[PDB]
Amino acid sequence: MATRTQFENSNEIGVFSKLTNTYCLVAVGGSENFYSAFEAELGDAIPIVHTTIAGTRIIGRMTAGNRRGLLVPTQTTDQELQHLRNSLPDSVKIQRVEERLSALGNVICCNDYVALVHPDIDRETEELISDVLGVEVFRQTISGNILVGSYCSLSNQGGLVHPQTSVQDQEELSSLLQVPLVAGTVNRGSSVVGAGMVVNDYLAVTGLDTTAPELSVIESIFRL
Repeated sequence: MATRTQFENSNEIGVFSKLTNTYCLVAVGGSENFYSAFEAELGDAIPIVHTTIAGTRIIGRMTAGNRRGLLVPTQTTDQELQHLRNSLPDSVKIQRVEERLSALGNVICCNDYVALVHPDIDRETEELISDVLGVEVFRQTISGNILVGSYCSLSNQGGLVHPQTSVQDQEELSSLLQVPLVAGTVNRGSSVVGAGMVVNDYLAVTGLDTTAPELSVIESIFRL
């Protein structure tokens, strides 16, 4: 199903958490109400790894990844890396990526099949991403924004993009990502759907402020 929560009084779940079909990463200093949001519906199903990335707790924006792999900034400390390798299943590759366009989580948007990347990314890096995530990579912009991972929430079921994305881009993006895409908002009007919620094939966690209509579109498009 789809639930609501907050990290402190923030609705931007996508900033403090990273969810895939095989694992869940959450910021180290969260409250029980926040952690439960996941523990309560993920149970002993998939690993819920508490962590910091480069010393920060905005792990959702600092990383990108799917079931097969996780990409972390160069500044990820060896301690955080060792802790990740130990907690996450062996089938997932953890690779440091050196890109300075923005935080990995804003530059990359993916599911287990396709990934959109900042349009200014270099070729070497775009191949590394495809390689580690074992996915097809395409440089794109969602409604003009270069921070694709910030304006697009994606699973293997469906996806949500910037509310102003034209129908033409939605149709083209649907085809490209192989999932139904719909322009929408999260957390009561926010167009930053990528940072406002986390989602995978069986669960979607968004902020307490997400309206009824917005939650309806979510459980409908992600098929929850």
